[PDB]
Amino acid sequence: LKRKITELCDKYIRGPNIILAISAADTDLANSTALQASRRVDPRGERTIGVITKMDLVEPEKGAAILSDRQYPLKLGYVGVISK
Repeated sequence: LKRKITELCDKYIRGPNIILAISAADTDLANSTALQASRRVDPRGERTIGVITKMDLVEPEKGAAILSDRQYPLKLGYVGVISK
């Protein structure tokens, strides 16, 4: 079931589509599957952009930690935004 869903996701991400990964601020970056699979199919991080969501409930220090990181840099950068 879950394995089947992942299988589709993997197939789709593989080919050179511009992949849009999102990440909740509550979950740690390494922890989230979205960015982890984005790094799985794209090691250079050249064709994937990141969005950090649910960012209203964190310190600005926290935003700086997340919006700008060096642990996992990519072209096109990350974009933090609160949607709701």
